[PDB]
Amino acid sequence: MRVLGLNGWPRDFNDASAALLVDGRIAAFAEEERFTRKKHGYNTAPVQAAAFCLAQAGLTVDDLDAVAFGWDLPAMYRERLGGWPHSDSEALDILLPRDVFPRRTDPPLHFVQHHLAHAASAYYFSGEDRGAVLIVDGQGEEECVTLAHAEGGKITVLDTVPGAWSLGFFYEHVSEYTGLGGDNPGKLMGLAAHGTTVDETLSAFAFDSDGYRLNLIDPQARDPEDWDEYSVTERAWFAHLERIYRLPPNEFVRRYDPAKGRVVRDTRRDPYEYRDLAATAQAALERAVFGLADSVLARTGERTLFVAGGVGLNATMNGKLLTRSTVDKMFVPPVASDIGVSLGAAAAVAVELGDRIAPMGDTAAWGPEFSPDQVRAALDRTGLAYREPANLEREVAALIASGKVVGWAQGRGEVGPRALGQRSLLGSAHSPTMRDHINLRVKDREWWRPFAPSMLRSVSDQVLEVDADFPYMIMTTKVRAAYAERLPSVVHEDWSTRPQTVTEASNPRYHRMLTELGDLVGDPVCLNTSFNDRGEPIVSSPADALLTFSRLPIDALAVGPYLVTK
Ligand SMILES: NC(=O)OP(=O)(O)OC[C@H]1O[C@@H](n2cnc3c(N)ncnc32)[C@H](O)[C@@H]1O
Ligand SMILES: [Fe+2]
Repeated sequence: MRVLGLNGWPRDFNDASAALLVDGRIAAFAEEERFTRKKHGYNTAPVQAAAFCLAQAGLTVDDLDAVAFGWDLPAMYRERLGGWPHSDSEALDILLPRDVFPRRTDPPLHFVQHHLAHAASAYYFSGEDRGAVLIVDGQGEEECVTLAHAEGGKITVLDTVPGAWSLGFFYEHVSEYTGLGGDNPGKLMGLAAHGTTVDETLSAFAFDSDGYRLNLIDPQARDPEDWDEYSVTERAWFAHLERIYRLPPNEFVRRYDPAKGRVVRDTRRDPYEYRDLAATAQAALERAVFGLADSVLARTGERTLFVAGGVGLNATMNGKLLTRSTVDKMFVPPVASDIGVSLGAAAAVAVELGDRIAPMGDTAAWGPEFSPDQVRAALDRTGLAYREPANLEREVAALIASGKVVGWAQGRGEVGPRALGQRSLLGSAHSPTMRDHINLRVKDREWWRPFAPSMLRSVSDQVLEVDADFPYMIMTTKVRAAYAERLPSVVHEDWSTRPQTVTEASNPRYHRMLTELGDLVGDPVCLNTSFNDRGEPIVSSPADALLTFSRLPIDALAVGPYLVTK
């Protein structure tokens, strides 16, 4: 079957994306933000991403067996907004506007329960037969947590937790409270490493062997003037934090900056001042989730754990789940957040139609790619001089080994918030100055934010304490003693790291580069950070890459077979 999965809607939505499954294989998958260049894909149908998906696979909407949306939108409208006003045809016109998606007739339209979509994005793509399912996000239509059993190609829900008790919303609110912003929870995770925890309950949570209770909020609380509990939980958490924490909310400041010639947004206080709150929030999240995970594993009799929902992006937490006595194996897809419910919805429907879903297979490279002619057009367009090295991978390795920072835009764009060797900025893993250089000089981002490494899978048994694939940088682990001091820009003082392991099959070019690098500096390991300007999405097109390259003080750009230098 050919099934197009979608997320994103014009009204109060984020993380628009589209994924196309053909006979159980991912033909194409991308996030709207990569095309619009507007981060988070807010308040939009995934128009560009779905257009890309069909173009990639050489299909039109008339070739689809089904279209799937990763929320029960009709139920949300009916229960929260006073009615669902759209026929399937009218809904399709919104999701897939006819001016971009000409169609003779309407494909079958399927709405999939949000947490089922999240669950399908983990289970069906994991390459594992069965396991316990833990979904933790902000909120679906109603619930913020789902515990389920994945087995026999089926997903059976065991229990849920109502939205008012959301761990996702909690974490967003803390992030907003600290001035990092609710839209940047990844930053809160990074800040947390710098703080100390005193009381992980925050005088709000109570923990037990199956999870948590939130005494702060009535679990059945429901906003009568909305379709999720975000505002209600925001009001509760902000009042509580101000009452118990020594610092009041950080505030955003909008002022005209003469040097930039525009009004810029800043924070009133340095968010670093809130590092203890960050640490404490991370600790509460971890403890809550440890209990939920232990509980679903025990109830299902499984030792393989699937995690999805946006809280599953918390690599620090994931690392600590992996080492628990109750967990033998773990799979978290790169698209654990809402961006993955397009894929998840497509999978649930495809499975229902009798297809067998193939494993993701250690790669997230499903977005657009560009031929040498296409890259050349973007280059020629700008009039910059460039080279076509006989051995580009060897040359890039040499640049990295010397301490230079290299833009790397190769093959199909990776999907999800982390660069994985398709759209990356690369630097030395071995350099004790590279971290400060990239934060302060290249990206001009917070000094306290860490970096993480890519390495050959073929060496990771020697480098990391665990011999397993870590394809997505979604899970922390620790290095072995021989590597405790060798890799200062990407390994913390406590030996922890957030790796990508790279197989030759997953990414021949990046694998070959890392191999060359290893010949130069002993270890086929590099620093791998997102290729973007601050606050902007990862670059997608050759023109995107050249633009950001032009803006940042980096040494070179390897784009397709071409090398541009500053
Ligand atoms: N349905 C719905 O609400 O969106 P979704 O499934 O994409 O999950 C979003 C949630 O992920 C949380 N989140 C994102 N990254 C996170 C991180 N690194 N650590 C903790 N929570 C995180 C964040 O706090 C937010 O509440
Ligand atoms: Fe979600």
